[PDB]
Amino acid sequence: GTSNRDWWPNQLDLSILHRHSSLSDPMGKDFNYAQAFEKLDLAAVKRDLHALMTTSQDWWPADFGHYGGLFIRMAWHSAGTYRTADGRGGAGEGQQRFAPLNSWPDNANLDKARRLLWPIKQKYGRAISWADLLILTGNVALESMGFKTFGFAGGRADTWEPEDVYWGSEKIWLELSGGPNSRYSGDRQLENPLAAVQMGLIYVNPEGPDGNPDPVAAARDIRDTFARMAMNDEETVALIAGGHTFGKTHGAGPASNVGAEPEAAGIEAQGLGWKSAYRTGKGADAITSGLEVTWTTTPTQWSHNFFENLFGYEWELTKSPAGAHQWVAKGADAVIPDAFDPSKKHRPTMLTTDLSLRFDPAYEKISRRFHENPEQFADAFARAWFKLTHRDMGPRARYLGPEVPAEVLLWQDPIPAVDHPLIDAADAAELKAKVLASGLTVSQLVSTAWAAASTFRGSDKRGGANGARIRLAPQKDWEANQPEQLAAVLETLEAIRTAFNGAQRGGKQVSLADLIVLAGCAGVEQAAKNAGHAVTVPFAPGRADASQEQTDVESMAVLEPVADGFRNYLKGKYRVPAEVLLVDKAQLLTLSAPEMTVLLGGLRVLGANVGQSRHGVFTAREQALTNDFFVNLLDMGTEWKPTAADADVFEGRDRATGELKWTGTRVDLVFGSHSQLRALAEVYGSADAQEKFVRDFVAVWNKVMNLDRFDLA
Amino acid sequence: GTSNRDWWPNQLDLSILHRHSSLSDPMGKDFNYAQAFEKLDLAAVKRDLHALMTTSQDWWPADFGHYGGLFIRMAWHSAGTYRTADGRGGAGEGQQRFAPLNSWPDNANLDKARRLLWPIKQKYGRAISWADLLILTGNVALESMGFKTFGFAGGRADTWEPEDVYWGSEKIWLELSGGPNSRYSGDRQLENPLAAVQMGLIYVNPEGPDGNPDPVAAARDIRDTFARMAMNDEETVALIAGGHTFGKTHGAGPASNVGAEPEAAGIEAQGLGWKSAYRTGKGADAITSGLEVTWTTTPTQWSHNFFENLFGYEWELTKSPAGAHQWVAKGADAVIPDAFDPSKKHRPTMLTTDLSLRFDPAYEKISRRFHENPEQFADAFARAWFKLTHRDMGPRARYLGPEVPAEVLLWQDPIPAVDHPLIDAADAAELKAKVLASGLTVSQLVSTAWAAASTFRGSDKRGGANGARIRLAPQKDWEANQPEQLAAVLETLEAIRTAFNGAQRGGKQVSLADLIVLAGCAGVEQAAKNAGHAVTVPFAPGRADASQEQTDVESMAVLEPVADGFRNYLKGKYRVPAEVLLVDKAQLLTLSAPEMTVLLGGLRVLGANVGQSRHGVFTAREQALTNDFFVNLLDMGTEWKPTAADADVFEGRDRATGELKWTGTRVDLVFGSHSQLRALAEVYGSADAQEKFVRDFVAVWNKVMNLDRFDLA
Ligand code: HEM
Ligand code: HEM
Ligand code: NA
Ligand code: NA
Ligand SMILES: [O]
Ligand SMILES: [O]
Repeated sequence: GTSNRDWWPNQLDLSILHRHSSLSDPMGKDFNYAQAFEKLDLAAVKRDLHALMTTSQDWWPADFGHYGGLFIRMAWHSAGTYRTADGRGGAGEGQQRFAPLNSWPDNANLDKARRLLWPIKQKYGRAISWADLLILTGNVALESMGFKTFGFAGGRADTWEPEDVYWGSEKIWLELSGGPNSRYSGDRQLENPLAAVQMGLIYVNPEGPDGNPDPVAAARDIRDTFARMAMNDEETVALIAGGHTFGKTHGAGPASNVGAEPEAAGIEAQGLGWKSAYRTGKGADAITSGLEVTWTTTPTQWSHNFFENLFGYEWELTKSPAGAHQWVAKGADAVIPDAFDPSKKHRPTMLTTDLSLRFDPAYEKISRRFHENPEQFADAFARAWFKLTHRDMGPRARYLGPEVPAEVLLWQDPIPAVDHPLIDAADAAELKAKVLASGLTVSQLVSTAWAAASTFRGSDKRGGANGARIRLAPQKDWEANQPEQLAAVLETLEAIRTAFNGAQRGGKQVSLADLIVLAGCAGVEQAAKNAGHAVTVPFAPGRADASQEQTDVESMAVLEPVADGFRNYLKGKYRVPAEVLLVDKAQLLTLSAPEMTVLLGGLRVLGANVGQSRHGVFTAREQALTNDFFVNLLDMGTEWKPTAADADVFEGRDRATGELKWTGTRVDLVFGSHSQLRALAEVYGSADAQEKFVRDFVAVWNKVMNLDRFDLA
Repeated sequence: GTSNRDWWPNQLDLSILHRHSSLSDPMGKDFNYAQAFEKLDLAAVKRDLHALMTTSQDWWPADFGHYGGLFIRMAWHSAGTYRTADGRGGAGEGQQRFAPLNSWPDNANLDKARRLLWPIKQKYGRAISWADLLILTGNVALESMGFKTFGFAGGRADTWEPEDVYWGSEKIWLELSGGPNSRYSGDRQLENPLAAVQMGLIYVNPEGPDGNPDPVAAARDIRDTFARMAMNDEETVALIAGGHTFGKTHGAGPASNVGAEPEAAGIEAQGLGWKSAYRTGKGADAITSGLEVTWTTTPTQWSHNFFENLFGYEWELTKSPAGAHQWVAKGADAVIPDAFDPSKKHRPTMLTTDLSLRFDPAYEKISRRFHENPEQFADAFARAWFKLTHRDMGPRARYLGPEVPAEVLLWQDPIPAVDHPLIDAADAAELKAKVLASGLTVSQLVSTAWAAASTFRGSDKRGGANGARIRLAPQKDWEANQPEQLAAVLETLEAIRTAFNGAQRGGKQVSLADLIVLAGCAGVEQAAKNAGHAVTVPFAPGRADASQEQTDVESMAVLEPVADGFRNYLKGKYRVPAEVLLVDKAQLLTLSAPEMTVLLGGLRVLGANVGQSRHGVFTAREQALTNDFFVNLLDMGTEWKPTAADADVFEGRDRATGELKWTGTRVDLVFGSHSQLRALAEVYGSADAQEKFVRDFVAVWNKVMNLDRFDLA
């Protein structure tokens, strides 16, 4: 059947904003996963998982009688899709069970791992999500084999359809770099937001870059991809050596024996894939990656044998039975156990990417230190495993259960506890009036609050106005935040705050994070008043102010907006049209198309544009909250044309006189062009819509202000 | 960006079930269009529409100073996508304003018509939908030009995204038949459910079949397509001749002058398309279809000139200025007015498809009768225009406003008014006990009520249990309804009914339509009791029984299910896989994926399969309402394979012994295979889910029983 996407493959796709509807969710609209999880007997689930580890099923027999290595890989892949550039991917939504991830070649045979967990899932039901269970099972695997984990938090709610993620443009699984849709350009520069070297890989190619088995070159790819998954050199070494202390790879015969991935398999496979014609097709004959490596002499026990082997031998390039490049220890004895036959032993083996840990000079130093001090290795691996598996969970307030680590980690963007009484509704009114009396304008107040709250992204639940990090490096200096303007507003607000807090009794005080939000609320109320409408904008206190010392400046860099349609802002010239980037930002903010539309139209007439640009400011009463953007956009008395100087900027002229009325960007005009957006704009531009426009704007403003408020969840 | 659809183009698309979510809708979830419409000043809207007729805008000047013809085509095209096969298309959701229909070639320049209506739409706001306004505008155009319409009902709610409709598989706009994705095969057989001869056309090619200008062959295409839009020969002749009494076609220069359709145009076009480089690009120079024909000597007034010209001249094949085939009156004088220049006149002209009305022998007789008896022509056209434009609105109960015709028409599948007291809750309890005491089984009761209620489709709101048409021709003889078994059940129910009604006072009685549904409710209650659960199933009385003479048997044929996954039924072997047909059926029933899942799993264990097939009956306690379907489907102790005798039937065998445990179809197993459906099945197959399964089943059962109950809306 030919679809709109086929006919108009470059029109904008709004369906990404309408996922996660209550229609697709089988739980009641009242279901609260956190409440279900808080009643789970987590100890009982772990005891069941522990027993599973050594209870082999004949449809996928356990290597060495222990599934631990398989489940560690499963949990690591569940997490290992994460990209810091947009916060997409990660373990937090259990997306490994859906397309495309369930059928990525790097996820081959993890369908079996997930199926092994069905009986436990079935037992505990809605009290443990698949997303939590995946991670939990990796923890229990590690515990069962003698490794002390750093802790575990539940609270990843299950999702019910695939997330819309850009995974790259290649039309061929695992395509080598340099094709017509190459994700690389220049000197092996990986395109943002990607974090893997080939379509369908988690990070890197275990044979080496584009298959070339050079551990030094491979180390470059490791370092770049891991950095794009928020991991530094020490964390990267600890993760790879830690993981590869367990289990084995599977490459017992030629890859041409392996059939269709799960999404392409026949219905009778019941969601499983990669059925293999090679001998029994499983167990001793398994083929997964094609490589056939077992790293340590005790694959079912934590040890420091990975580094003893890496540094204790020299390595020879060889081929697996499927033809994949891999390395064997020169002159070694057969000291590694076989996974099924107690009478057979094998020489130590390694992947090209394992050897990177020795042959890259900066990794070598860390690997040596971990080899000489295995307790340092164990602690680094525990911390990194925690980080990896929790990186997209959001604020610590979302962490559930009895195993949450008490240590506050800098990577969590921590928010201090509030230890004083909060402002009440009368105090909020007094502060709104003091803010308005200071002479801060609607434009300044709205722009400042927008800048602080709009860093939130629902992908990894980082950002938001909680913390007041807008006053800190690096947010205070982002160009989108207008650093000089911002500084003058913050200075005025900080004086109001000091005066209010100094006049209190009882220990009551207001955070600057709260005041910034409240002040933006006053700005929206005043704008409504300027239009003749009396509204109260909701406000919930309880944010706290984080310090510079509790803020990782480098980690914060990925939250910088380089494109923010809501402020008509674009930091440079990009390959992706600006309207596409608007919808991308709307999705990260968790907005629907109607919400996006209302919010944009309002922000335009409130003076939220960076630099005071007049683009899209289609009103003669700026700083009044009206539906003028829509009424003027939709007026067929104006004709629009792109400018000579800039094809991305348009002039609206009176059709009859030729007089210049307005200018706008693609971001503005899309609302008059795209057939679904223009239908939304028509609702808000109708004669009966001014009260609705104000109400719906106040509601979406409040939603944005509260995106990070999981303390009130 | 490579997507799941790109990698796995034949996996099933469930997003079709999650359209129309409140996410995409800018109105509140409380908005009720009927209530808004009931307050509209319809008379005021019409007076604005009358004024618009002759208010020419320079950007698309009105032919003859009057936009009536353009708006008549606009309304006709809005209605003219309707297919009786699935009830999809039609004017009832205003989908002409969205992709792909807004950009179909046959809708060229109707973007101008719709934009001329924006100021009216803006003025009245939510109180008149675009869907209603399109049709109203065509009515006002006809009235303005002298033709009295039969009536008008409001109540078409606007929609906010494109409908998922199969419009054919061709990848080229307007591709001629016989290509790699031909919609024709055999002796000019058009594939179901399609109702147009080429991709992007409303019905037929105005030059003739595949462009060949043979009016007799064209007539065959006219008759087949119009039949597939619910129109017989008399209605077809009346519509074509009635429509082409007005206005003109547009073909002033070569088609190569015409630019991108709206969905491909630049953002500056602000939703419009087909910008033309030919001279002024508009008015006297307009190019729409490429034909250049004006049918009557008074194109802005109702007349009897269409048939005077059709019969009064002989016709010669010629070409338009764009090179399109059309016909000119041999030896005629220049009697037709020009649209713009009072000093020019033209010879009468006709399309190939116009001449079909004379050269097809059956149309000739109708056309002659209409020529000789123009009052008959007028009344037929008024009735047919009403039908065309309201065909998809559903029962009469949905018709709003002061212009609804009082005459009840056969095509509306009318339901008699209820004129007696309805049964109350005590009476319902008494009838359910009598039903259960009769000896009717859970299987019979459930299967019968399912058969009655599940004929509903939300596409055109035909079907459902209202009317008791299951006891009439042709429903009582459909294979899917198990005619013999059905007859036995109905005989028992009719006896119950007779006895209950004979015992009443005060004129109370129960319809058989109600009793069918109520008896199905009793069967569901009984099934829950068989499983140990105490469940009351909601029931709403008020259905009435329609007569045979109120049931057009040929019109009812298109509701016959040839595939109904919910009864594991397929009438033959089809090119579309059965699981695709299930989701299609779920969409017509208005079900979400979780609803579809729960419903199907319950029906299987209640004995709703046609022929008492064991396919998918994964329980040892049939006729008990349990979640056994899910628990057994998801059991990894069973391995499934297709049978030797039939690749569409699967055997599930114990993995350890090889013993046969179950059989299933593709419809059954998809719930175990599709990664989103299996995630749903997992929720209902969990240990905590038995009570939820029962409750969610009763809710969806009730939903289906009430799909046609617009009397209670
Ligand atoms: C450069 C990064 C990495 C590369 C290229 C890589 C590559 C691979 C490959 C190719 C396999 C074999 C799959 C098969 O045939 O079954 C595998 C296995 C494994 N990986 Fe990694 N890996 C990397 C990092 C990680 C990390 C960070 C972890 C966990 C912390 C991990 C844990 C494991 C485990 C436990 C297995 C064994 C699975 C089994 O016993 O079934 N790896 N790895
Ligand atoms: C065999 C069926 C039909 C064919 C092939 C057909 C074809 C066409 C074409 C090709 C045009 C010219 C488009 C343009 O260049 O502007 C047109 C115009 C029109 N048709 Fe039809 N038509 C059909 C049936 C109908 C019916 C059922 C109605 C209404 C009841 C209708 C009413 C109109 C009117 C009013 C116009 C004039 C538009 C104007 O003045 O701008 N037609 N038709
Ligand atoms: Na994420
Ligand atoms: Na329809
Ligand atoms: O891995
Ligand atoms: O038409």
